[PDB]
Amino acid sequence: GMSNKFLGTWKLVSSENFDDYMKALGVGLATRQLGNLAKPTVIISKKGDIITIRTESTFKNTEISFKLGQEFEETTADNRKTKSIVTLQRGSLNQVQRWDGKETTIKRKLVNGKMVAECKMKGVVCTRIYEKV
Ligand SMILES: CCCCCCCCCCCCCCCC(=O)O
Repeated sequence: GMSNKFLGTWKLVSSENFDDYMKALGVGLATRQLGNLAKPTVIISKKGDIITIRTESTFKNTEISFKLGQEFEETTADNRKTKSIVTLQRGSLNQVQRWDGKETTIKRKLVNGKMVAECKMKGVVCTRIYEKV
């Protein structure tokens, strides 16, 4: 299953192209302004086979709980209502969100002890790097 090295608290230290990613999602200017200023913490936990990813920031908190390979209903930070799934590929924790005929992917992988989240939509690629705290 998911490597236990994902478990714990992560803090955003680098974000590239998040504004264009949010634009591709349909997020408006004022929300993007706050989104680009946010430096969230991400807490990854498990209980049995249920994995939880909680995102905390002054602007917005989100939490998803899921079993690998089982579709679930998600309410994203920008209030999209998506059908989502998380699965593993070579140790990468890969999330897909589908709504209104659209799709975005968030792939979270460990690289030299950091957590790297690659966010993709409509040819837009955003990379967010987290330090373990
Ligand atoms: C709490 C994150 C930033 C808040 C800005 C809300 C605008 C919509 C953002 C949706 C995409 C969030 C993807 C996060 C990827 C990650 O965990 O690094």
